[PDB]
Amino acid sequence: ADIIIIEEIPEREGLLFKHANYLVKHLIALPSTSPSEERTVVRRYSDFLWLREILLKRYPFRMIPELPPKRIGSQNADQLFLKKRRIGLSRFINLVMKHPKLSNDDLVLTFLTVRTDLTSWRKQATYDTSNEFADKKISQEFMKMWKKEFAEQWNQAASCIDTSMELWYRITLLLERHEKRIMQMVHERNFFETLVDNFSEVTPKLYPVQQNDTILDINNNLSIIKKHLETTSSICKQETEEISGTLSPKFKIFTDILLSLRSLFERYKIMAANNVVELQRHVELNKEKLESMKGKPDVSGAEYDRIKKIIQKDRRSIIEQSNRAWLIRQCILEEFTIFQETQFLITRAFQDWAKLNSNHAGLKLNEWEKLVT
Amino acid sequence: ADIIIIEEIPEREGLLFKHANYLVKHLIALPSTSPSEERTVVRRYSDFLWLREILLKRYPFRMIPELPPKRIGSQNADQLFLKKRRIGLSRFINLVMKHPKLSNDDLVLTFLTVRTDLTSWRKQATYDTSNEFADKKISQEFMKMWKKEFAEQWNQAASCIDTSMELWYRITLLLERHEKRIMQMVHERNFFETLVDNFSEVTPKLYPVQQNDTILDINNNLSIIKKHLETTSSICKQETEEISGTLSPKFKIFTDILLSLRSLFERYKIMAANNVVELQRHVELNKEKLESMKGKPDVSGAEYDRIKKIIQKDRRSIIEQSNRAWLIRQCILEEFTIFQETQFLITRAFQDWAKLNSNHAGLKLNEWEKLVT
Amino acid sequence: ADIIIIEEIPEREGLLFKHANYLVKHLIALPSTSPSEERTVVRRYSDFLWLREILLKRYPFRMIPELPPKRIGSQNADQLFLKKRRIGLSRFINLVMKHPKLSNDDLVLTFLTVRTDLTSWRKQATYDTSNEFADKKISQEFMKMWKKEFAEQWNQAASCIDTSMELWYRITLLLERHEKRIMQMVHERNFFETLVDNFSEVTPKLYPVQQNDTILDINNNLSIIKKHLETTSSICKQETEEISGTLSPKFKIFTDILLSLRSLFERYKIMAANNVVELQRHVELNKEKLESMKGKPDVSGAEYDRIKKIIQKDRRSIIEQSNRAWLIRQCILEEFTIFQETQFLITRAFQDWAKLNSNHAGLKLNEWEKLVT
Amino acid sequence: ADIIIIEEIPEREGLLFKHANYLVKHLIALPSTSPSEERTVVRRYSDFLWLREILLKRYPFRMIPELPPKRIGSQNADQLFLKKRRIGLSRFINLVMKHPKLSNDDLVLTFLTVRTDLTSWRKQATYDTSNEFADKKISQEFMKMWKKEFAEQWNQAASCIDTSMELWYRITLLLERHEKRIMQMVHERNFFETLVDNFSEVTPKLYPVQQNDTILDINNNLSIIKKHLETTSSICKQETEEISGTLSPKFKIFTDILLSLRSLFERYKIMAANNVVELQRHVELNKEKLESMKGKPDVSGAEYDRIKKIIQKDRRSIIEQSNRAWLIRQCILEEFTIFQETQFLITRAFQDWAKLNSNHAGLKLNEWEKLVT
Repeated sequence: ADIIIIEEIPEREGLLFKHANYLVKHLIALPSTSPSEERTVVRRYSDFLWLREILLKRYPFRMIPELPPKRIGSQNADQLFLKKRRIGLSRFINLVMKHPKLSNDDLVLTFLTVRTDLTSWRKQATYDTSNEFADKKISQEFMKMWKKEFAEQWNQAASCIDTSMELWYRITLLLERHEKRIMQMVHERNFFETLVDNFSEVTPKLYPVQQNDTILDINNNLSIIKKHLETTSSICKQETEEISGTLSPKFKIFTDILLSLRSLFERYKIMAANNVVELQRHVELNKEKLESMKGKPDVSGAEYDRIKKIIQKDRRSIIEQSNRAWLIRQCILEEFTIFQETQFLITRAFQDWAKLNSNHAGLKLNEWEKLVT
Repeated sequence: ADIIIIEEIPEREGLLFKHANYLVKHLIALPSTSPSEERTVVRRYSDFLWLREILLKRYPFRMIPELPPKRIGSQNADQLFLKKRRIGLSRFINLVMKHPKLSNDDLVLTFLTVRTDLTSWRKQATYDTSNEFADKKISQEFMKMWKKEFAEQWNQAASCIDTSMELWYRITLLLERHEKRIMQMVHERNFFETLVDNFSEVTPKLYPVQQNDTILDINNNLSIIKKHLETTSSICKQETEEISGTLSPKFKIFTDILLSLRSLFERYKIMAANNVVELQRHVELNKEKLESMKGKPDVSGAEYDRIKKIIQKDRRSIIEQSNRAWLIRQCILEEFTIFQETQFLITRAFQDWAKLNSNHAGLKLNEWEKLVT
Repeated sequence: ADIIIIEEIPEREGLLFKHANYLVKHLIALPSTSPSEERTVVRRYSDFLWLREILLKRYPFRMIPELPPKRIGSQNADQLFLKKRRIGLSRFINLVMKHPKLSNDDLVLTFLTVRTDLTSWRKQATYDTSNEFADKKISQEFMKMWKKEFAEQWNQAASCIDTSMELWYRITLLLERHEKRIMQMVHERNFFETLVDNFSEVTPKLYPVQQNDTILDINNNLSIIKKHLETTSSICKQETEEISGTLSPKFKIFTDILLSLRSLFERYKIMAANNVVELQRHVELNKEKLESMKGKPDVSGAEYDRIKKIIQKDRRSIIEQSNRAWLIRQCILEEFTIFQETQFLITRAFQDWAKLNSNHAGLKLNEWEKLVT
Repeated sequence: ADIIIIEEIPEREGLLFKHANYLVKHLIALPSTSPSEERTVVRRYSDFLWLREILLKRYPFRMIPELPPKRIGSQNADQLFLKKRRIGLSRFINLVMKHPKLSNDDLVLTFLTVRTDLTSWRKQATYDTSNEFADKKISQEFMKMWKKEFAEQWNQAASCIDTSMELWYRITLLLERHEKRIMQMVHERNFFETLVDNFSEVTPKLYPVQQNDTILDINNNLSIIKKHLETTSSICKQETEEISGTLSPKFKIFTDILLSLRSLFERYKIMAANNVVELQRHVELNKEKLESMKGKPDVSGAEYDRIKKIIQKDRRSIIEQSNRAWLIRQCILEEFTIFQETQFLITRAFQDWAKLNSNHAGLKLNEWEKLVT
């Protein structure tokens, strides 16, 4: 559902700043709600915050996109830190969409197909039906690879992701810098046009006309050149806006899925820390229960009942933690899936990069050789 | 005589700074001294100062190139303000050479063909033989155009030259700026290569290999891209050094002949100010001598002899100033000649500009399309 | 235990980069290990990583300082991104120390008092004794304020902390910028000294001495001024290094405790999400068990035993989750404590700021008025 | 006659640019025209160009101020390159005024006391009465010092002036840079005020009020600090505008008299080049006339009359050139006078510099120590 979020509209512009109302333009192919012709919904940045928090509460250990930068920032006045917000926002929701469990979620579509305001929804909020997977499900192969190799597998990814996140950030930064470079270049290029026009006009005043005529030939060649520079600068700017504005998402989506897996491994490490403590209790109880086999020799109902309660609560504990451990690792793999899709995504990124650079260079070469005449 | 001045050598480098000894490499076609195979002479920046001052003293109202910036500047320590000095110096002397009267001058060739030091020359300095043209020469048409149109003609050039000097300076400045731009670009391009190499290396650590192999395909594509960027940056730098270093003189020579005509019109205005005062005396004496025709009625030998001395000295004065006025205007025209050569020089400048930009763009397009594969 | 970590030493410097060995200089007042005279221990950045991870595993919902930026960064070659690492590292450990539970922890002191390498420690790692607080402890007032006002209380802090984190970051950024400003200023100030010396030396060459002597008075006044500028620039640089280098931590510590509470509320929200799901199960089971009171009318041992297992496991569940909920909120308050210490810390920050600015301005005023003479 | 030229007015502002009409505000103490109460005259930049050219034509080898930068520049659109023009213009005319011969000139006062337009003046232009000093005047000591020491004296100044011109230019540049520095500083200072206000407002939201009250004390201290920064930034800006705007001329006047003596030595070298050629003819005729003393032995009226004409015209030539040589050197000295006034001018410059820096530092110290409370 490649949906677009453009024409963000707060209450009308002034000194102040308000939290814009974003038109969620449901360009729809997913049949959760049957694919509409189009059905816009007005929703806010606060609405998308509610959205993400609810996603986080319902679906743990699943891919989750970033947020747009904060609205309670120091000074978020001008339109830049709102345009970035809308482009990011589009990327964020649409990323939610390509992801499987979210595209199938109930919460998302209700967030999509709704015409009233947030409060009426709050009446039927009722996310109590939408919470943690407490159900035991039988893995076909209860031992596929979840610790034989996958443990070290994503243990290595845990660090490689921060490394590669810095890397890819620097890379798309470099592309943005190339773009601002070329925009400065077209600036001074039009300045150059101004100069060559003034120079054409001050060639006769400096080079006699009524005596020599070739000057007219040459300061008409310079008119050829001012027109060349006009066209060259225009197509520079065209490359800037079209090419780079539509190239940047092709890069940024990788960054966002990367830091989404960052968030994921953070949540995972700090919650599977519970299984860490539980395995430490595993060894602790192994030890205390092997020392327990003194036969319980003294006739003591107190010791009997106390350590019976101990072992029984610990037994239901170990079974529930094993249930939870497998139920976690499975979702880890479910996320590894679309991460291996991001794999091919980097391919798409670099190939589009080279292609559009080639288009730009081709037009520029054609312009140059055209000028040489 | 396209002579080159490279390998400027002061006493050896240290904290201090000395006035380098410039190897004047007489790549010679002018037969003043018969065209040598090559004959280097060691000469200093001070030597070229002596040169220019002597030229100025001997030949007034003739094209004269600039000097290199000052050696008694505030801080002229590092090699930049000496390399600019040597390139400028080459331009300055070689410009002296293409100019007719200088190429025919005696002073210049002696400055060229000499093997001793400056002092022995100072012994035979003897520039008393080389001074102002005091001789009357008969203009064929004593009225060609020297005031009917040429007066206003170069009166207009007097201002157009400062205008066009600023213009052309800005233009060649813009080219230098384009060059420094592209050098910064190749800087960050090699940084980009570093990044993509690190990214290739952290793709497997983040994208499983023993499971998925396509990652090897893609991070070998990125090796293709790092090699592309290596070649692209190398040829960027090649364009920088070769193209722009050998393009800049093609521009700067126009600037130097322009400010040479600037110097010329300065000297001319401030010395023909003498003819200005002389024409004011012309009208003053016209008036006083028409009032003089009272017949000199009183019998007075004092008044007779005094106003006779007046009229006779004023008569030799008016004839000598007319001699000088025509003898000046003629040299004005002699300079207008090579200025009308600079006319075609701007043509050469812009055409070479476009051509070498086209070469660069062509190589870059070939690199891009080669990469797309 | 205001301990210092200076003279970070990797294997010797070269092209490469290694993970320095940090001398933990136990300037000790805490008697966990009795206050030593001093006892340095060599430990690495990797060692401090092991440290922090272990802290995180053992003590949840407690103040925890940041890490230094990553060692697997893109290009961390030069010494800047290692000096920042050592200053940060000192701040990080020493912050661990002022915090109560950490200062009392067993893990930390062993990390401190140890002379062998990390591996021998790994033999006696034995952090199984050091894990999650599973014990029930009786809050004196089991209802102090943990939801009547404290819920909204830190709910508001949840957002105010990101706001104030941006703010305080900008503020200490501004101070660093002021410092770099003044360093650039002392740069051009010494350039100014160079200029005025050259100007003194070229005053006589331009202002006749053998005629006029007052020039000696004035170019000795300028010697007074060059000496003034020498002293002024020196004390500028002194203010830079001393004042700002020792002022910056006074600011940064607030930023680090702020983002420590950031990390805390992150962990807390995403783990108390478990209590969120548990309270949703609370309402769900309230509902299903009120619907359950059909008397269990049909004679069915299956339904009887199944819903008996349901209610019993849910009952032990609700008691364990209430135990955990209170056991969490208590640690929340324990952290609120030192946060209310950071309160006065901002006071210390601003007062030291103003004071050292005043010292600098005072010295500068004294220098100026001293110069006026 | 410290006259001021403010409220430059072209035809009203638009896209275009016109040559403003400058109100010459005759704050008059010189009685050439008796000191008026005040008498404004409207005059243009073109009018001042006519002025300077006329001065140059009438008075050679006398101090002459610069022009304002060119009006036919490439792009002189915005008001900066007109405000600099008006400040420069004021400096230029007022410098003309402090100079003796100009203050006594007839041309200047007519340029001052005039109410019609430039054309009516052009009717009575009549500068034929105002031209070169052709009169012989008897130097009391015909040998004061004009070559015994003054020759080398200003020969040395010829180069020292370009050196010191670069120096003093760099110096006043450095002051302008200090000013722009402090303006950027007050910019970020007011940004800092914005930050500390937002920080005060987000201290309670982050630091509990209903529990802890000291936060009110501290975020009222920060109100003290925001007011401090308000006042500090305001007085920073006051120092900027008042101090530096009124300090800069105190520096620039030295630069302008310096490059005025630059122009002077240029004119002098290139016109006394005539006396150079005349002294070369002096030695040439000494030689040819000593060789002439063959007695004129052959009976030849042709040779007799020809070399008699030679010697007689050369004799009147040598007497007229000696007249001119002394008449030049005298004006050289007349200019050396006010140059030795510029001597004390540099004193005034540096002393005012130090004083106003001291005022600024004093106010800033008072503000700081006031804040410490």
